[PDB]
Amino acid sequence: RMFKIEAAEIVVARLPLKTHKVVPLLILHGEGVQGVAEGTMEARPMYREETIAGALDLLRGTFLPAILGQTFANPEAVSDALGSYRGNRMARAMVEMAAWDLWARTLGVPLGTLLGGHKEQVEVGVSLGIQADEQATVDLVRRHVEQGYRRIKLKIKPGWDVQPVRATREAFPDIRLTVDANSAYTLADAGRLRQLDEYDLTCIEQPLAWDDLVDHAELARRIRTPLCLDESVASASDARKALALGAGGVINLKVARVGGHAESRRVHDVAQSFGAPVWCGGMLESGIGRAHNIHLSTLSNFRLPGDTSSASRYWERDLIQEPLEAVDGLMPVPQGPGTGVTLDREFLATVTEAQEEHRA
Amino acid sequence: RMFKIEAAEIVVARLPLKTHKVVPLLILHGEGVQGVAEGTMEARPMYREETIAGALDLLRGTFLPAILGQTFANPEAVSDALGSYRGNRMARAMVEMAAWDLWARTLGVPLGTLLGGHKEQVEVGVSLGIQADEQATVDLVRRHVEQGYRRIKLKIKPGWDVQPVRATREAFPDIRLTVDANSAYTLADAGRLRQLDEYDLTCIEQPLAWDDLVDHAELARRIRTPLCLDESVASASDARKALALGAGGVINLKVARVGGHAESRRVHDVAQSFGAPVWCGGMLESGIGRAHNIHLSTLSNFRLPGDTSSASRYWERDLIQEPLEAVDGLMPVPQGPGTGVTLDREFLATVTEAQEEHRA
Amino acid sequence: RMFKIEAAEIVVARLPLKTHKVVPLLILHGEGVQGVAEGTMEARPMYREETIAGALDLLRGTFLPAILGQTFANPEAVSDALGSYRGNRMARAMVEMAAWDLWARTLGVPLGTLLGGHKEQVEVGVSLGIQADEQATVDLVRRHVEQGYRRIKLKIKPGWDVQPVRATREAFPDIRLTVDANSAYTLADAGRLRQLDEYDLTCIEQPLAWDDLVDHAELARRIRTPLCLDESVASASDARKALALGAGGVINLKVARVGGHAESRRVHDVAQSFGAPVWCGGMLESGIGRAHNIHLSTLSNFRLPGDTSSASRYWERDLIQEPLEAVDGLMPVPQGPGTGVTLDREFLATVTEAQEEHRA
Amino acid sequence: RMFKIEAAEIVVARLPLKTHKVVPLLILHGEGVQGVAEGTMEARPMYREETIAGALDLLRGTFLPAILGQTFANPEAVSDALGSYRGNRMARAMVEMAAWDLWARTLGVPLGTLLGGHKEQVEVGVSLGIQADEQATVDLVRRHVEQGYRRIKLKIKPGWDVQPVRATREAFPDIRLTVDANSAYTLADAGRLRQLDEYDLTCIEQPLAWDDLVDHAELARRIRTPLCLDESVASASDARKALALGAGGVINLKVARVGGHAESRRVHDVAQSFGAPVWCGGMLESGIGRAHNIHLSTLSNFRLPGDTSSASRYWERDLIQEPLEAVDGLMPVPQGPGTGVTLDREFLATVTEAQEEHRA
Repeated sequence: RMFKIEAAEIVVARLPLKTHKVVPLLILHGEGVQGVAEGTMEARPMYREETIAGALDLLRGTFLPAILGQTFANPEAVSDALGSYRGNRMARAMVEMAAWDLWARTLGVPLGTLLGGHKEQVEVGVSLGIQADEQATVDLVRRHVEQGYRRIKLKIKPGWDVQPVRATREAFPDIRLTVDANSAYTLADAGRLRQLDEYDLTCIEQPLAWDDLVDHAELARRIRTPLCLDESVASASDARKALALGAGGVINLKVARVGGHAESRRVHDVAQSFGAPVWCGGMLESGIGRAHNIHLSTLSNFRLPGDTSSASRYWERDLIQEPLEAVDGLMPVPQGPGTGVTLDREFLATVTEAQEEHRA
Repeated sequence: RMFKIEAAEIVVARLPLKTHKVVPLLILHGEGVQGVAEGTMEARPMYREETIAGALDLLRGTFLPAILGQTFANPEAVSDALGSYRGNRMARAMVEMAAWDLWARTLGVPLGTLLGGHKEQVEVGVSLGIQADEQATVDLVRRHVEQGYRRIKLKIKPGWDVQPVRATREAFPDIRLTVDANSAYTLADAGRLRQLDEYDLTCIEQPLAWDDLVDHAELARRIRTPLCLDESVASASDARKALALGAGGVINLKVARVGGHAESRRVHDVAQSFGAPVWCGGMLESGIGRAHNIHLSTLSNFRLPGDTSSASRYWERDLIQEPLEAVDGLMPVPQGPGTGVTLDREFLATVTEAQEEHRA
Repeated sequence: RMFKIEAAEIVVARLPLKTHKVVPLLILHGEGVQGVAEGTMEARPMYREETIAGALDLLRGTFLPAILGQTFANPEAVSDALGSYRGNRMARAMVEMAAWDLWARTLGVPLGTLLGGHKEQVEVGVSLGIQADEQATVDLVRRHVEQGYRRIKLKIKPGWDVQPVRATREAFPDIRLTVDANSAYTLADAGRLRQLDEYDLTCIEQPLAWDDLVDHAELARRIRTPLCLDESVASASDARKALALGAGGVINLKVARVGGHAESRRVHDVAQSFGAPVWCGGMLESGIGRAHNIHLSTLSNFRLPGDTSSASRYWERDLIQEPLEAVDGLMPVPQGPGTGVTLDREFLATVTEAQEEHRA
Repeated sequence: RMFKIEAAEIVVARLPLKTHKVVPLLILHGEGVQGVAEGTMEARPMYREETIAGALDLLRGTFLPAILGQTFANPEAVSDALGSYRGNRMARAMVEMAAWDLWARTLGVPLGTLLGGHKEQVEVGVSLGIQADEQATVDLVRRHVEQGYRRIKLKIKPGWDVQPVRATREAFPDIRLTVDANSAYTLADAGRLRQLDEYDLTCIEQPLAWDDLVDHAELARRIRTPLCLDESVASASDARKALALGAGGVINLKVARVGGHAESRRVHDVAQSFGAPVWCGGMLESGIGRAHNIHLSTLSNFRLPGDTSSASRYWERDLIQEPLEAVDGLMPVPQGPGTGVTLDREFLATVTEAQEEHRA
């Protein structure tokens, strides 16, 4: 049957790193269960355009009143009931993704299952920041290869790319290796990035502007290493436009950046229809976000290891009662309905900057 | 939660037209409920390449053995379990679509709801065959426009095309009007087809070879009326390819032709990502197939009316208890879990020409 | 010479329409003069992605702190000083545009003059909403053509487009006529839009998604009426990309949408280098925003009339002392340094809903 | 306020090299200040098409009478008051650039500032003529690298290209290195220039015809080293056409060749909008020209070192009172209003071939 949304809480928590990450949570209540979801927007607009002040005002002033008290058939009907407003996909994702968790919980079904996935474990990789030299780079890869991560991703920048990559591929001729070019290059760097070709990178991630496809397409003609799009694919139509333009052959898919699970599955499916793989990206999420990610990642076109590594890697103590730990580069799907994870309300209370309840 | 398929029945009915149409039914038994689906392949290969003989043989000799006694999380796992066989998409669709029905009934949710649709009714048009003349054409169109159908599809051929279109368009300058060109043309006829342009057809459906994309793309550059693809799109990647090529601006989506609901969802999603609409096509289904179609038609990119009109247009007595009648061009979604319709067992027995049961 | 920004005021006004429109003002204090600019972001994201909540938070928590107490050679140095934040171009524009005003008043030169414009007056048209019928449409158009406005923009939708255009064009066969298609169409409607071609519209404005370039380019190849881009061009490189793609032949340039005057100059220059004209769009500004717009409109590639008509069309009482009235489709450039207009402080106080002051 | 142009002097000086360079100067007088500028045309048409006899006749017979006695808002209004005449951009630049110097001086503002730049130092590189062999080439680079020039440019010709480049890159694996192909090659040399690719040149400058883009585009497809355009970009629309054609990815921007500062900023901005850098080129200018160049070069898309090296390198004694000397490859922006440099009228008098004064 249909679900009624009775109440909503916005909880903003400041979780200690391992200084702090501000974790914005939306909890939707109805049918005697509750769905939970995590904002990935930051206080300032650094990774992308949205902000917490902006997203929270939109939630409490526009999205929650649109849905509070209304009865819905599915999560897609919740999205559609917002619908008119422009951009702000992370903010909408908070509502859409909590609706998915709720929906699934009223049915007793794991989230991944409802989205059509059927993996029990998902493969995971690790992202390495810039290290001080070649051997420091190689020694850190060596460790991660040893813990059995299944893809290695290196941050690179102009002046520091060919070197860490050469040194890494020399030591590790067979590993799945990618780089994060982090929007730091221009077309003038084409001959420099082309030097990466001989090292057989799975891909180079978002080398040019965060909101561009056209130039990425031109770059992709000038070097043989595939391009991966991150910030510049924020919808299924973006993915369609990207792949048809040759802007890339790989997508770093982040569920919240694109609007939530429905639209993510759409991006996933559009990519598969070009035979391009996706992987599930990370945003330093708390157990709430991490768990949504793992559930999404059970879909079949997630054919490259995702950035959902062990929570112990980020937090001394997580917001959820369950530990999300990868072993040998496989992260198990948390058993249970919906996300299969559960807030630790008392621990949460110790780290809550602010909370509010909304009703109809 | 998870479901175990215990038994399967193949039941072939011969249903008299208002001489006859063969209806191959698959019934899957699991978890105290059942799933039912209808084959759309014919005795002979006239609409496409599959046949009843071959499809049934493939069900009993390969697909059923692969699933009987097995346990599954979702219809996706079912399809996954069928192996890497080539083609035979309508055969696969019988199992896939029955599994969706079964799955959804284990959960007590309507099928459409689980596919992401939230429409409570869907818009329908009708397809008229060739009339003896312009006036007979207009007459027949008139009866239907007076029934409130929201699209009229006229069959055409050389050199019976501009006439029935011009006659019709003159009498009804506002109605949504398509033609079905029945793969009866070539690139040589482009000039003739271009003459349709001034009559504001929504599209010309599949005028060239049934399995072609490339010539269609060439034809689309020569005339202004959008083309609509049918036989040519049997999967989400065919859809991708069609639309990237410019082979069509519209797809006629037939759930069983593409392998079933999940793949249909994807086709529909790939279209929408190109800004191409779909509609739900028909294959003279009994109420089983028809209920399946109606559910699928609730997804939001079915923005053009479906070939999904009234049961009583085709059959004095349908195989289900529920009436599926459209009023004023609107088909209501049949209520209840899964497909919302129920076999009339007694009546079905009177028209059964074969049946078998398979177990683990 | 160089200028030091000492203080900043954010003053939010609620100005009654001739119910209301919120006007966020930024006032920068330096070197004995002040600079004033008006935000064009709304309470909610309806025209675009930014919101008042998010923009103000970004001003007080990031942009103002970055500038207060600092010394600058030009508005360019100011923008440069704001960091690499993503998006939020209207927020940036408040600071950028206030800095231009401040800068120009330290020099005693009119703003337009410093941007390279030398026109003493600019041409303006108006935008009409949807009328109940053809005759009401013509009527409303008639009142404006009799005011001497040099372009008439009609809002359109399916299926209210060809009628008001044909009605209007029949009554006024000579007037410059555009439509605003309000992102309410898809590639499917191309045939419908093509029917506008024979009515010699100067352009069709943004008929597809608000953030799209690629589909627009495809649509432009299907119809002869130029397309004009609005929401889709938020910077000089977007403009480059739009025009290289063939996404439009005309850009509707909104100074704040692109991040301010310098970037507007550049957008205008990039257009002109492709032989594409621009015009100055509007966002229901008070006299502050409107004066900013008029100044910018003096540059030589604003070759099509701007959405910049009379203050008294919108407000019984504007926030500035000076009248900004157009006669016969000509808006005179308001005299004096910077923007040439002056806040009516007493009146502003009566409509102020918030204010804060920031210092070093 | 506006400026009135009262008088103009044309002074032609023969400055001793270090036999002579003919230096044509225009001095515009008004508002009690004066703006000065330097012709870059030569007695004969060698670098480009204009000549001194031609340009001076145009100045005294057409441009000065157009502007003498007239009052203007800005330099752009001065350009526009010429406007009808075709080509002759260096001649127009003399008027346009002196107007900029004047304008800025009536305001008390450095020229670069008014054009929106805010660098205090600009980076500089050195151009090397053809040397007799590899080591003579390497020994001269070594010197310049040591004086800390930030880019090295080698003249090359057929028969002498791969060799000096190989020998240079061997000795200097990391330096920013370019070549001047000086319009001396043809498409038949494509395989030969392709041999430069492995040496990671920042670019190859104007390899084919001085007035061509189309062939340069074809060449750019055949080799991986980027092309830089010099003579063939004489306007903002040229730059737009060049970059959109793939004729090059870099522009050698010479202020006078393109018409002066406004149009230069336009070329600068068009390039930036393709993410292509420009640099400021040289013409053996006297302190007058050199100073205009340095002021222009403070703009942000001048991201490659310019050819404005130390004046002591060219003249035993310069026309201006101020020394323009680069130290460690940084050239400081001369402080002061306008160009920040000042004629030495008495020294000038010693080297004047001819002078004239014009009034209204």
